[PDB]
Amino acid sequence: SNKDAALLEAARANNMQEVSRLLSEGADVNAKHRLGWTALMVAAINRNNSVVQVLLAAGADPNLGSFKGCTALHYAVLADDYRTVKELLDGGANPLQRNEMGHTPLDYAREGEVMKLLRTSEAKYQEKQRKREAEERRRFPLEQRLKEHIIGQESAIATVGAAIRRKENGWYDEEHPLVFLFLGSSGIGKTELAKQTAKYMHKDAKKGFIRLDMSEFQERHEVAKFIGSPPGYVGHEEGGQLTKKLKQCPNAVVLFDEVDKAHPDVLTIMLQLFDEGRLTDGKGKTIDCKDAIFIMTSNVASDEIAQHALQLRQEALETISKNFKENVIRPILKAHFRRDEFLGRINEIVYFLPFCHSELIQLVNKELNFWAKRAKQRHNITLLWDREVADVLVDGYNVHYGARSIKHEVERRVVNQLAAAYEQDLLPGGCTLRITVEDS
Amino acid sequence: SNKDAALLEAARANNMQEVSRLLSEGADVNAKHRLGWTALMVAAINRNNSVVQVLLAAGADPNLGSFKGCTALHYAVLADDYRTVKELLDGGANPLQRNEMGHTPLDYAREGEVMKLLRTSEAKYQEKQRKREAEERRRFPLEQRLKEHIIGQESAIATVGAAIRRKENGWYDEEHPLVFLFLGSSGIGKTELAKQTAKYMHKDAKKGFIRLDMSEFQERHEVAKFIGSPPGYVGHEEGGQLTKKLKQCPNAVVLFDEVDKAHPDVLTIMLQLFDEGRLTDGKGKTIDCKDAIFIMTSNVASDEIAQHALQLRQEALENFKENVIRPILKAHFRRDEFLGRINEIVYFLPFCHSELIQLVNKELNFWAKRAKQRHNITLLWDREVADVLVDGYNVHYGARSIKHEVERRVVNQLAAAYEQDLLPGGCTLRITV
Amino acid sequence: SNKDAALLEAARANNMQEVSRLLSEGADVNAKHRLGWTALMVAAINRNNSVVQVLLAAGADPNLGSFKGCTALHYAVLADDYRTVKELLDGGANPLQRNEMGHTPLDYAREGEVMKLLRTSEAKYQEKQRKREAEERRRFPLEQRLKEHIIGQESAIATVGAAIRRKENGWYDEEHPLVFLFLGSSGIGKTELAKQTAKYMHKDAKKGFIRLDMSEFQERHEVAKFIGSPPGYVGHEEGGQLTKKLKQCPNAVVLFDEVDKAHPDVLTIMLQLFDEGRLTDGKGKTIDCKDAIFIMTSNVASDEIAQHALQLRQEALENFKENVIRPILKAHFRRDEFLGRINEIVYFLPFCHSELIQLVNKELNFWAKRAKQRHNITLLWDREVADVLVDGYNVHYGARSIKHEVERRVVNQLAAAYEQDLLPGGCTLRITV
Ligand SMILES: Nc1ncnc2c1ncn2[C@@H]1O[C@H](COP(=O)(O)OP(=O)(O)OP(O)(O)=S)[C@@H](O)[C@H]1O
Ligand SMILES: Nc1ncnc2c1ncn2[C@@H]1O[C@H](COP(=O)(O)OP(=O)(O)O)[C@@H](O)[C@H]1O
Ligand SMILES: [Mg+2]
Repeated sequence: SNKDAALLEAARANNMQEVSRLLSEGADVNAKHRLGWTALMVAAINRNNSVVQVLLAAGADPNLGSFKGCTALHYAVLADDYRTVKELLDGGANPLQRNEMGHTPLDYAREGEVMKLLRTSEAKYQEKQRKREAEERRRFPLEQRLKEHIIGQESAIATVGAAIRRKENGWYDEEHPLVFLFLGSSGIGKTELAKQTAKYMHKDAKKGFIRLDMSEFQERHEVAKFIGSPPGYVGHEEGGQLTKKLKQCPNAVVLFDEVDKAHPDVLTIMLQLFDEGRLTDGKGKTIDCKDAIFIMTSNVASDEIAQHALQLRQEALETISKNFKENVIRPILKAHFRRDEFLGRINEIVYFLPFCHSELIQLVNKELNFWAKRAKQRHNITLLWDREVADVLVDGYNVHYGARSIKHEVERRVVNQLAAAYEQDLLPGGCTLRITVEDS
Repeated sequence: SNKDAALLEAARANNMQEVSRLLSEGADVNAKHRLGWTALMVAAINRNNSVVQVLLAAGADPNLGSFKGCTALHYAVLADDYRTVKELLDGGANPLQRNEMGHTPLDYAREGEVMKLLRTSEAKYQEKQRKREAEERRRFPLEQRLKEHIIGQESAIATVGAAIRRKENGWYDEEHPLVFLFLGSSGIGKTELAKQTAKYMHKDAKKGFIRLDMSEFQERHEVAKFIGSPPGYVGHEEGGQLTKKLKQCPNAVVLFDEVDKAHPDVLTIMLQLFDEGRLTDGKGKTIDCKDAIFIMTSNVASDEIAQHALQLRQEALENFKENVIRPILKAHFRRDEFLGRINEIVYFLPFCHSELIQLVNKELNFWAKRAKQRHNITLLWDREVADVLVDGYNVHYGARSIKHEVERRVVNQLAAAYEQDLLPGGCTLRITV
Repeated sequence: SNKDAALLEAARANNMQEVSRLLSEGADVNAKHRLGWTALMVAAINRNNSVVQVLLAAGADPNLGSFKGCTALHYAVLADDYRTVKELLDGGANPLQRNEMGHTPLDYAREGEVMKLLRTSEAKYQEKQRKREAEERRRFPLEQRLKEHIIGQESAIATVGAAIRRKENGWYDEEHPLVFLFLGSSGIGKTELAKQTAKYMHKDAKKGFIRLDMSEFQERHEVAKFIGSPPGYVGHEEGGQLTKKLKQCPNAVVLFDEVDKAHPDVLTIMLQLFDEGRLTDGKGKTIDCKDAIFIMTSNVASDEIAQHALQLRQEALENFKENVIRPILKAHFRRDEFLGRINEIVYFLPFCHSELIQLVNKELNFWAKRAKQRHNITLLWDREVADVLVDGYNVHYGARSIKHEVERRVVNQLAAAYEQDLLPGGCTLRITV
């Protein structure tokens, strides 16, 4: 504890020797004084450029929070010393950091070298971040990330990626959220695509992905879950759940899984959300989510979508459907979703088509790779197969389930055999299996 | 208040006599000083090994939470004293516990004895966890207990054991919960089998088993009873039966009795739950049930199984390609989702004569061993009277029916004799009726 | 604190004047010193027999808890003063109570009169226990006990007595809760039998009785009353109506006064009462009901007995047990859970002419003795007046009909006569109609 006080006193007195001795002895570089200032901070206010430099080289943090709450950069600007401001900025100081009073390094000092340094640091940071992010996106676009997991559905991936890129590059109106409606048969990756998109946007934030299941909303009064009860009713003080989640992460990705299962008057609450990204809870607080992304998944027109997809498979063949027939898909949606204004607010309608033979083979290969890696990681068993296995597994495909049919087929026909053999201790650790078309 | 302050001062001053006197008087061992540290904490920072020893022996907690938020172990490490750290760890201190600033004892530990001791404690905890897992794996197979407590239903026992073992050994996507559909006549061990399974996995916890009878869930408004009402509606505070119980034990075993009677909108929530393993209560709290086990029971095809009896009376009385059960079930549900998601289908067969006499022998043995008027024990039941008790065939009502049968002409006579003081020392049950 | 310290010092020094002054001033007789010894304790260890006497006369407790945890009896016995030990025991001190170290006063006692006195007190306690056991044994036959205050319903009384004996004698599924369903019209002794049973079984005052009207329990009141509004719910009435009383008497006789009016939610939560009991309280407490007695009642089956009268006319007076198995009850209350778990069903028969006239006679006797100027009571033609009263036979809602008959045809006439000053003494009755 004495080391921190000694370092603070040395920094206040501009004692280079004492500051260096304390730092080399393990003294807290960001030591805090009882008055609320640190060694780097009091060095900054006292125009101790050398002390500030040595403290920064020792690991001083200039962004740590009357001048109460003013950081090291704030005090450097207060002294109107440009050398200290430049050194702190080179050390990672934020030129726009704020104190308890809200003052910033860009306000304390008069126009001059300090302002120039702060502005240049801010501009260079912003430009570097912009260029780096753009280059990263170019190098590894969203489409490749989705293709890592999603198989087929090229049109849907292209549409979603185009919309997302248009949003990220700033070429989007901020007055209206972006809304998607995923349509297609069951078990073809709609909610999977939504999950992948949410992960891409908010990879390191669970709060960034808000999931709803509209099976849990199959009656009119279920709207009270979204915004909570009005004043004087049970649960009022709680407030809306969806409103809470949106307030936590305004730019999150909201997924209304199986929206078709909602009562139609539950969708009415979505009008303001989809138009202006505005929603009011039971307490009257209004949530602004203009930059959020809304995804709705349903299979309302599944049969018609499959029939259309046959168009590609109806070709004389001597892949991409124009799908102007959406004019006759609209009546189905209107019949289910009874309000035209609801559909009008949807930016894009994404159609997922049934898998082709090659896509089915790819799915089977994906499943067998997953199982092989699981076996290697768990029991250290190598697992291998040929075309005959993929084709035999595909032959058991069911249209009504898609990827789920493939999963069940692989599990039943192959995984059961691996489990039975393992339980019989016929699989020594490190051994290799070929599935030599093990059938019938 | 004076006792706590005196204990804190004595611990800070390494005064064994004062600390011992305060502990004997009844001073709080975990007393907290106004500066944020306890007596154990200050004894630790001051390298008061003996004070730490006496405090821990009296019940001091070293895991209680600049050095703000530092625990007793944190303070001992900060003092770089091996003795205090060792004593606190022996008292249950966690070497990886984080203070309010996110610094663990390992972080504060300088390389040397303290670091090695903290790593040794961490290794001890990890090895204890690994040994617990190894014992859990190596313990008796579930099928053993099933056979111990279940009579007959060998096919069901084998299927359930195989499924559970496969799940345990991997070989099963953990992203989706196991879903079982139990078919067959009622009162033949379905619920007993589920309880035993719940016993295998949660022998030490009753909460591991949950029941719902879908005779409660036959109309649209009963969906709100399943997962809670919306906020501002009747019963919102209750939050629904299913979620209220699952939130206590996500990896429990859930038994849905007579899913046939479930209203379609309830069938929709169950299928959603099975597919995802994810459910929201009415209060907005979400529950993850990926590793849970869901068991559905019904008698939709009980008659077909009983009459066909493709194993009972035909192959084994303890694949048959019972291909009619699939269309029978399809006729009763949304076959696309309902039957697609089911992981396994388990058949229960009616009891046989051998199973019935085994059950009667087990009931008579339960009555005989529990004879608290001990000296009348060895009231031995010969053989043929147990066969006559089986001859009161009540399989329609299930095993408990046979239990009642036995109790009637096996317990009433014992109670009458005892009340009459007629039969000290016990007797053979011999022949009656 | 000053009064407590002064009283403790006076007791230590055997200062009778100071002790009396402090006691008269309101000083805590059981004042406890910071070292763990009270005024009575220090008076006892110092052989201050007079101080102990005056403290006990003032309400000192000699059972108040290394001598840590030692009672005043322990200290008096340690001092080896016969008078002090005798005085403390006279106040209720237990000669076998253990201190925090597990040492009883007998262990501290030295050979002499102290041994004899402590053993005499222990023998007194043992004799009290044996006397209670003998009284409970003499309570049998419980059928006579009930008949002392009940008329008719011999079959139900005998059934209840036999069940009680079986459970006591180990001839019952004691692991499972004990539950009766009582069936018949209203006002035919159901509540009267439940109350008499509670009065007899429980020592006195029916402290262990718990009766509730399930008609007030609905979806808006189920948890708020049955479980009792738990914390965080609308209302804080934890326990509410049932489990607030079960906290004291786990083996309560608990009456539910109409399951026909009980809500499905409360009938489901009542499923906890069976299996193991352990019904959840609003405070979270659960009571093992394996020993409890539950008495559900209903009038929905009231016709099953009254419409026949064979269960009454053909029960060895001059029909069969479960003539029809749960005729209406299974369809109404979901026998699978609610009634399947009920151990026994008790029928209640319509009152006979002899029973009705006996009720009339007892009520008339009560009114006669209830008279303040009993000299005017002659009860001439009391039997004939009862014959007239029974004309309004109880066939509507129970014995309350006969009570109203008596009130109308007797009490009003007597009140009118008294108002007319026609009741000087030695007054006969009057035969109306
Ligand atoms: N196109 C796909 N490519 C690779 N995996 C897929 C694909 N589609 C689905 N899957 C996988 O198969 C499962 C199906 O999940 P979903 O994506 O959610 O199905 P779904 O289309 O969204 O439709 P529902 O809700 O049954 S209507 C997931 O396990 C996916 O991981
Ligand atoms: N070995 C056994 N086999 C079958 N049932 C048993 C066995 N032991 C006890 N039982 C009884 O079987 C019942 C188990 O639940 P059960 O009634 O058979 O399922 P369900 O009612 O849904 O058809 C219990 O009442 C239990 O007492
Ligand atoms: Mg989906």
